[PDB]
Amino acid sequence: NIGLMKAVDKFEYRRGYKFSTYATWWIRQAITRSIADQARTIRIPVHMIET
DNA sequence: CAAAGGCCGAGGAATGCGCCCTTTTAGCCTTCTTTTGTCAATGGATTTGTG
Repeated sequence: NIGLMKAVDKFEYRRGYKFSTYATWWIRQAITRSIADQARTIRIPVHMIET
């Protein structure tokens, strides 16, 4: 929901794409950073988790 | 006039999961100035030598 608020703040309909097609990016990024930041007890940085 | 079936939705495992790029932040790594511990001199005030 936080990520979706962020995407809603950035949506421009001048292009004509669906809102889903844009906001899905910010939503999935928000959720992924959330899991990578606050899911392990010992916090691994995000790039190391990608590795 | 009902039945089969095509459709949609409400609910779950999981073989499920970002990338490329800019920008700050930590920390290690060298270089230098200063406080500190050390070696040698160099007299100088008790300790002993003397009769």
